[PDB]
Amino acid sequence: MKKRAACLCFRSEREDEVLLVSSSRYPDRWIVPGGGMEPEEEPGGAAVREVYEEAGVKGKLGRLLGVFEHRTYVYVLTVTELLEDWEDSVSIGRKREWFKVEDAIKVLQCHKPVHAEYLEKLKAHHHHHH
Repeated sequence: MKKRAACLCFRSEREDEVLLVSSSRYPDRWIVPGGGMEPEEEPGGAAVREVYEEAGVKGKLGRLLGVFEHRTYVYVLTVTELLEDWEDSVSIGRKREWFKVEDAIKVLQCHKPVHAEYLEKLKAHHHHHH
């Protein structure tokens, strides 16, 4: 399996607002930040690196939301700092933006239904306080 990490970055512990970034292939579309993992890389470390590179995010890594299946480990993270200029903003003009979870689901549904699925699972888990 080709392994990937993805990360739901929240503005606070409320987990009501999530940071999406623009797609590198489709620059006007939104996606959940993440990427491919190196050999034997811990998915958690990869998530932290990816949000730093793609979204200019520093924060506190939280729980593994789940493993989705090429095979993606999806973590949550509480943002503590947003850098003004970051690697992908400089290199490819990648954008980032805060969305309410439901809005996020809406913009992801059409072309990134799998990413929307991450937030649907988040919602289901919220309902049961875990």
